[PDB]
This record gives sequence, structure tokens and C-alpha cells, in this order.
Amino acid sequence: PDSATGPQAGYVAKRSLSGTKTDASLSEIPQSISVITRDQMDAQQVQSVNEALRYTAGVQANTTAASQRFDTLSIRGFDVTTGMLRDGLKGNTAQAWPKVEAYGLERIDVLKGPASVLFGQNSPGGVVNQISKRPLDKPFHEVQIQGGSFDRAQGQFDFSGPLDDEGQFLYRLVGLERDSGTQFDHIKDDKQYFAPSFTWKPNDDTSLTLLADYTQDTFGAPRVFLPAQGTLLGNPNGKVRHNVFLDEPGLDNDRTQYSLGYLLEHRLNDVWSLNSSARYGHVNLLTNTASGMSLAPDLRTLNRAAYRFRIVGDTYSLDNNAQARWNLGSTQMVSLLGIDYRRTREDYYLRGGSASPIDIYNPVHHHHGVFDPSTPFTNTVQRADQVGVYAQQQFTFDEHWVLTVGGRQDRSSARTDNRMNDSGSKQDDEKFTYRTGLVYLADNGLAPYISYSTSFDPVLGTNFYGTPYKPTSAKQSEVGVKYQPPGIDSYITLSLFDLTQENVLTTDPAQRLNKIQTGEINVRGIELEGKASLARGLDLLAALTYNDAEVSKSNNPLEKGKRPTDTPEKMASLWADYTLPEGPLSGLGFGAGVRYIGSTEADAANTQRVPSYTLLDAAVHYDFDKLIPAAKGLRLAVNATNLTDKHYYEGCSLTNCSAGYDRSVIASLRYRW
Repeated sequence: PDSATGPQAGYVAKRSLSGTKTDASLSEIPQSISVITRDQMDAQQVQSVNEALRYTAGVQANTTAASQRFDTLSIRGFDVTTGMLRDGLKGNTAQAWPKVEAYGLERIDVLKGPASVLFGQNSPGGVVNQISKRPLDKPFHEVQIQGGSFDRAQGQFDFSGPLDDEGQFLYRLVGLERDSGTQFDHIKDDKQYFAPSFTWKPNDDTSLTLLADYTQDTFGAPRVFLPAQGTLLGNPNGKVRHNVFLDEPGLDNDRTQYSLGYLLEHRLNDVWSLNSSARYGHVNLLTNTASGMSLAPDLRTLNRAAYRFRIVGDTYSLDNNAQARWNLGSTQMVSLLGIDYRRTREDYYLRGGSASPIDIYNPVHHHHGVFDPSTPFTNTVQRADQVGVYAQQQFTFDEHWVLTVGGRQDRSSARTDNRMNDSGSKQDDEKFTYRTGLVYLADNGLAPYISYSTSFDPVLGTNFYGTPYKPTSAKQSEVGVKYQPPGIDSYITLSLFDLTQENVLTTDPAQRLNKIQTGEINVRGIELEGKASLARGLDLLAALTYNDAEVSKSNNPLEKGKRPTDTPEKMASLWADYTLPEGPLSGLGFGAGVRYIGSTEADAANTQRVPSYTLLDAAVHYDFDKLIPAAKGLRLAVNATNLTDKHYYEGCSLTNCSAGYDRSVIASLRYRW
């Protein structure tokens, strides 16, 4: 076997624990599941989780250029920031979200559709499962340095191997530091990251891995205001520089985070296995901003305001399970029972004040100008206790049919108290979730599945007549066929699905200051997606996505509601990398990819379209080895995003647009021994 976790060459992963909480071939999994191999992440020099999801079907990379604080992305229509996982553990509070330095990962698993079945509360979208780099059993050493666009300068390392002669002791030090500017003025893109790790494996029964890390980054403010009137729409004052800086320079916009955790598997015999994961995770986010409120009557002056807010959150996440592999018939059984705590605390506060308005065309900033961010606003400490019990059984009937069944009970509780006025408030929810799925594994490699699963996310806080909101729910059907070609290293997935979210907060007609749970979002789509690492070291990928989205202000099947904002009908993408294997220029390589994103709708009402766009990507790269043999192990790699520098809008409201990624270059020198 290949590992469901450990490293691998090629673009084509063959198995994952993400879809099933057990070691499973991709065809065995009754959902639709994607694995982004490390290698691919490198042949594209990707630099952030969100950026590496750009070539995945039914997944869309909504984090904007100007504000890079989070890996904000969307699976099958829904934002999945409550769907993020590191090593199968959530590490996120209501407001405290974490950002994982993509260098630190060994692969990304993406499970499309509702998965509360295994992971508890979650967005309808799916789970992004960020699998950490873990201590390797044979030495491996990598240093690389890079430069590139916007005065970029970055250094990093990755060291592994045994400490002893058995491989009873294994380490891994990983580190990266970066000083970069970004296509905009006075916006930095800085990181520092270090992650020690350690695997003690006495024998083959017990295997315990230790996982620490500290990540300190800087980025720009959030809610970058660029007006529509001037970009997408007309403005009588003329077009606006798509990349204008309209906040104030030199304000604190950063965050520390760190975590320590362990992963322990342990065999008991031939049938029983116990499993435990848990991690402490801190996140200390700070933002100072002078963000744009609105454009004054003259369509030229931006009124603004001062804000400071520190969000601090601490996570204790813990997941224990036990697994059994027997046979009653000549029919292989796989059983699974588990428990799943989380406890969180989040320490919030917001402070407001005034901000000199600034001009859209002639921006001007200066200090000794007004910025006073001290009026208390909100101020919180919010504790949660989450617990799930889950189980699931898989049946493999005489080596061909995989039937998969499972469910989860969940308790979610959330004690929020106002330091502003010395009141407490408490919310308490429960839901059963579940999944049914059948797969037939044909001999010719084809493998059709059907399945149904549910999902739920709480809605925190109290409505208007002072009653707590209800959790949102999601149900999904999927037919789909996955494929393994005769004997080539390749994987194609075709999936068709209908996915629906219920109790979506709509604005109440009776009381214009109230939200009622009347709303449906419905999304039916197709996702064709394939990867191959071919015969002679050419790699490949394609991902197509058609999505029918329909917002339903309230259940009425003679409606025909509208598309939601910023959601594409089509998104396709392609990529090939290629290293020359012999002959004169042995070691020289090229890489190209085309990414496509379709029209969106600006306004809830669907009267205003936001331009489609296609972007090209490129790479040359050279391994010295043949040329200077004494420099064996060295690598020059140059990569371009948006090669042709199309200046596009990421998304538009009717108020404002988002500046798309202008052409960016990363060049690097990498050395290995």
C-alpha cells in the first residue's frame, strides 16, 4: 500500500482517511473526494492553502488579493470556513480562524458535500483537511531561497529522518520566513513559521506523533473598499486605479498563532485498533483600520472610520475512536465508534472612532490627519463545549459492493458574556447527522456510487423577540462514477449532485429589523475532474464545474428564485508540468495552466453581471545535476500567476469590487541532499 497520510511522488493520491475516518481507497469512499498531492503544490510553487485549491472542481478560491488574512474559499457554493481541518481537527472559534502555512502541509484532502456525519458541525460545503508534514523514516534535507514580484524575499527549510538505527525515533524541523510587498501600496505579505515534530514508534503496534508549531504573519486590513462606481459601473470622475490604497499606511495588521498536539494510533490485535488525536491551538489576531463606510454624494470622497479589534482564541480539540475489521460472511466488515470533544474560548473586542475622509482619485495620507479608534463597542468572552458520538459501518460484499452507513449525535453549547454591561447569555443545540452510500467497484476500474448525507451549523445569537436562532441544515444526493484507467497512474471523477441548505437567515417582511429562518439555498451541479502523472514524467490536470444555484427567499415551488451573489455558473481549469528526462537539455522543464471563472451576479436581484475571466500560469525550471554535476540536487524554478496580467475583479457587490491578482512571479533556488 501507499500511505493515506505520508508523502508520495506523483499527482495522483490513491487513498485517504478524510472521507471515512479510516484507511480507504478513493473509490471506496461514497462521497466525492479530492487529494492535492504535495508534489503538485511544489510544481506550482503555491504559497497558501487557498491558492492551491485553484485547480479543484466544485471548489473556488475566493480569498481576494488585497486582504489575505484567511484562506477564504467555497465548496459547491458554500463558504467552508467552519469546514477547515488540520489533521482532522477543527481549530476555530466563532471569530478566531486560523491560517495554515502551506509549506507545513504534506497534502490537502477535500471532501465535497455535507460531512457532519464524521466531523460534527460544518458548512454544507465540505471539509478542507490540511494534513501536516510529519517526521519521515529516511533522511531528507531541503533548503530553498526565493525572490520575485513586489520585492519578495523568502527563505525556508525542511529536515527529516531517523535519530536512531531502528527508526524508533524520528524528527522534523520545518521553517519559513518571508518579507514581501503585494501588488498594492502599504500592504505587506509577511510570515515566519517553524514546526518541530517527532514520531516515536516502539514497534508496529504503537505509533505516536508529536506536533507543534508557531506562525507569525502580517497582511493588510479587511474590508478593502474599492467602489463599483468607477470600476464595474461608470463614474463621472473617470475610472479608478483598480489597486488604489484607500486605508491608512503604517497600521497594525497582524497575528501570532501556535499549537501543540499529538496523534496516536495503536494496534490491539487483528481486529481492534484504538485511535487518538488532540491539539491545543492559540490565535491572536489584531487589526487596525480606517475602512471605507461609503462614497459621499459627489462619487469621489470616501467617508471612513477608525477601528481596532483584537480577537484571541484558544482551542482544545480531541477525537478518539476505535475500529474493528472482521468478517461474518465472505464479506469484509469495517466498524467504527468514536467520541469528539472540542472546548473553545474567544476573547473579542472592538473600538471605533473617526477618520479623515480620503479622495478616490487623489489619495493623501499624513500623521502628526485624524484617526482615533477608542470608543468601546462590543467586548466579549465566549466559551463553547462541543461533543459528538459517531459511528459507522462499511460492508464489502464478496469484494465488489461497498455499502457505507453511519450517524453522529452532537451537542453544541456556547456561553457568551458581555463585558460591556455584565450580562451573560447561553445557547444550546443538538442534531443527528448521517450518511448512506453504495459503491460498485467494477473490474475495468470504473466505480459508480450513489449516496445521501446531511449536515448542520449552529446560528449563534438571539433574534429580535429575544429567542435564539435555529441551526441551519443541509441534505445532499449524489450519483457519480470514479475511475482508475487500465494500469496508468491516473484518476478521473465524474460527480452529479443536488445539495440544499435550510433555515438560511432571511430578512423578515413583518418586522424589517428581524431575521427569520425561512430561506433555502439549492445547488445542483456536475464536477468532472482528473489527475495523471504520466509514463515519462509529464503531469496533468483538469477540473470542470457546472453549478445551478438558486436562492429561495422562502419555500415556494412556483417561485424560480435568483442566483446568489458571486457564484459562477461555470469554472474550468487545466495544468501540465513536464521535466525533460534525457538528451541535451536533461533536467529542463516547463509548466502551464489555464484557470477559468464565469460570470457572476452582483446584486441579490440579478440585474448586474460581473465579467468572466481567464488567467494563464507558467513555469520553467531546471535541475542542474547533468550540467554541473558537483551541484547535484540544486533547482532553479520560476513561476508566473496571471502571466498576461489581466486586470480583473474578484467579485462585485453593487457597492464595491475586489481587485483581482495582478501578474505575480516567484523565483526560487532549491537545494537537496
